[PDB]
Amino acid sequence: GMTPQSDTPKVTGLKLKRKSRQLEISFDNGQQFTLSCELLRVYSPSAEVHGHGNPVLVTHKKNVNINAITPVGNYAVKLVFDDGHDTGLYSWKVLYDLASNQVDLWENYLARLRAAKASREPLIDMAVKYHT
Repeated sequence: GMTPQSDTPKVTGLKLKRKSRQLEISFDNGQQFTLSCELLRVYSPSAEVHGHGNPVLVTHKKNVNINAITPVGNYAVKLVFDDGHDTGLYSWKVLYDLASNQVDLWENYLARLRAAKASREPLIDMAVKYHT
């Protein structure tokens, strides 16, 4: 159906935790979350589509990290990857859309991986939940 008006909140905090390969976000509305650096790079806002499409089917990474944050257009950030990818872009919508679905859309990779015969690089996490 018709698209939204991009009335998303605007990010007013960004923090890292290389300890556990994660990144933290705050908005100016009284919300925060944390996302996996693995998820960030697989679930790019485009990859090898056409500019603006869904991303490709990707494997885990090994021990990705962030090396800098640099804003763009006052409304998005570059999140330069020490794994060797200093060129990507993150609009505020995208990061919330990941965060609010960071479970179902993660389960996606573990499933499609095996149906796809792709790789499985070293990826540990420690924040697992088991409800519903």
